[PDB]
Amino acid sequence: GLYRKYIEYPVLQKILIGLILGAIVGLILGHYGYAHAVHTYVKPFGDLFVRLLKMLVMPIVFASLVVGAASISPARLGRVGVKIVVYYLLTSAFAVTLGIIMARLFNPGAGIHLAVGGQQFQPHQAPPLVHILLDIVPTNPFGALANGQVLPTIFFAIILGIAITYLMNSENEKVRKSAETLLDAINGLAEAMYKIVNGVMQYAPIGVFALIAHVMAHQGVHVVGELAKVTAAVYVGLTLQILLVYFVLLKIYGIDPISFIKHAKDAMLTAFVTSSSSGTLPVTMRVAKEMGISEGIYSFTLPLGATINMDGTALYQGVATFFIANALGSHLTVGQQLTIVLTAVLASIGTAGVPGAGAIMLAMVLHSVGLPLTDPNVAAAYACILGIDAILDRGRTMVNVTGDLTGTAIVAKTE
Ligand SMILES: N[C@@H](CC(=O)O)C(=O)O
Ligand code: NA
Ligand code: NA
Ligand code: NA
Repeated sequence: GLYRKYIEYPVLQKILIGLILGAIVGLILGHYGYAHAVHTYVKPFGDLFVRLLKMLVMPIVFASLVVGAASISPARLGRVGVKIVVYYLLTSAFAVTLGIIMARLFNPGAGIHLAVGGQQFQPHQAPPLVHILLDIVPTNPFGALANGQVLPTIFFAIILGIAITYLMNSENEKVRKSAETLLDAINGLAEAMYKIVNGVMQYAPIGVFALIAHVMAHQGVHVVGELAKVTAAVYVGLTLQILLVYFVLLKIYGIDPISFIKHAKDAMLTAFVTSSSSGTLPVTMRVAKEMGISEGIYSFTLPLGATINMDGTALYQGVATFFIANALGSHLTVGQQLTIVLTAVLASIGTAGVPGAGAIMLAMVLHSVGLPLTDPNVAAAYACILGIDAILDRGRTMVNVTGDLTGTAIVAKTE
């Protein structure tokens, strides 16, 4: 009885109730010194929610790209393929430098007290540029899928989808029949994961309550007291300028920006709370069909950008890099400035759709400039931003969904 009424209630309204209620509970318990109780009991519910999101990432990226590539003729795929990737990279480059310019302009936040605390080990070492490019080709298609390789999975999935299109045009009857059966089985898998995503989203209000309450109990209230500069800079930076960057581009091509945000408003809110771009992928598909985009375009452009187009994460890479540098007191000249821009674009590509990938992947960007994590002072500052990661995680996922959706609208208008 009561279980049913909990279901028909709209999902988005439930999340805001959980997020707001979680905020109140965390502050009260933290003030009375019950943080230890929250860590032992409340936290495990939040941990389960995170593990559910990581489960869906790989079965959905492989299946969606195979179906997306197989639904476009090879001639049309080349034209849309080159245009979508160039938009993705250029906005990524602009996103990194946008954080760079105002980080110098805004207060760097050098003044901070640090303690050794916990230390990270084995800092991520950057291989030579030729080596990371040759690793896109999977030496074992099954091994890359099982061993948590994302970039090789995309490379193999796209080729497999293109090869199926050639088979469905073959003269032999047996070849066509077997090619259709293979595509249907993969398509059925892709549709199944969308149903599981809806099922997981029903547990999200409980999961968001645990994750949010845990933050303020330990250190969440400290954002206003200290480190207000780093949290304000990303919010004044990532949210504001990039949304109007979308506004001007749509105006140039003749599309009204205010109509775009109204139709896609639900996409940002679901990405704001669940922290996963891949988890919100089915919602973006629902938005696209109502907007009027043809089926062939967004069926392929949207899945590809869920792992490639991540402007929010790229911006976050630049601002956090200076925060580590300012804490150490070191100074970076233009030579390190260029290296940050290049590595941040590469680093944003390597991240997956899981929420917490931003912090772990950031080791590549810092190591390129220097200051390895073996330094306890570097580790001390690095281990601190992990606490405020959850609050800043929400901003990064939100804009990435719009950045993916913005490109499809621009591209689809061209044809
Ligand atoms: N969850 C982000 C990635 C990150 O936060 O590192 C995204 O997929 O857009
Ligand atoms: Na981009
Ligand atoms: Na990525
Ligand atoms: Na994205």
